[PDB]
Amino acid sequence: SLLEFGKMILEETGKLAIPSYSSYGCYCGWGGKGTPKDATDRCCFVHDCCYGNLPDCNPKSDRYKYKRVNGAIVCEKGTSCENRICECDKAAAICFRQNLNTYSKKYMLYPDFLCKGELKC
Ligand SMILES: COc1ccc2cc3[n+](cc2c1OC)CCc1cc2c(cc1-3)OCO2
Repeated sequence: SLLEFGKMILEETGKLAIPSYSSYGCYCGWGGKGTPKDATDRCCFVHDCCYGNLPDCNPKSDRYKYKRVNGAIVCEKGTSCENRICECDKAAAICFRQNLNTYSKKYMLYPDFLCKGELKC
C-alpha cells in the first residue's frame, strides 16, 4: 500500500513521497500520459506499468511486509498480490535512489498540458 511505498521511498532517498514524488513530471502521482520528462519520471512510468500488470490487485490499499537485509529491501511472503505489489514498489524505490542526482525541482507540480506524446508499457 501507499503506506509501505512511502516509507521505502523515504528510507531510500531521504525525501518524503508527498510532495517530492507525488506531483513530479508526467507520471509520478495521479497522472499517466505523454513522454516521461527525465529518469525519475521514467521510474514512475515503469512503476505505473508494473501496477498495470496486476488487474485483480489493489496496490494502493493492500498492505505487504518487507524487511531490510544488509540494507537491501526484501519482500516478505504474503498473498500473491502482496508479493507482486511489493516487487513493483521495491523496483521504483531503487530506481529513485539511482536517479537522485538528476532529480529536478523544475518538474515538481508539472503542467498537465505539457505531458505530450505517447509511450506504451
Ligand atoms: C486516493 O488518494 C491518493 C491517490 C494517489 C496517490 C499517489 C501517491 N501518494 C499518495 C496518493 C493518494 O493519497 C494522498 C503518495 C506517494 C506517492 C509516491 C509516488 C507515486 C504516487 C504516490 O508514484 C511514484 O511515486
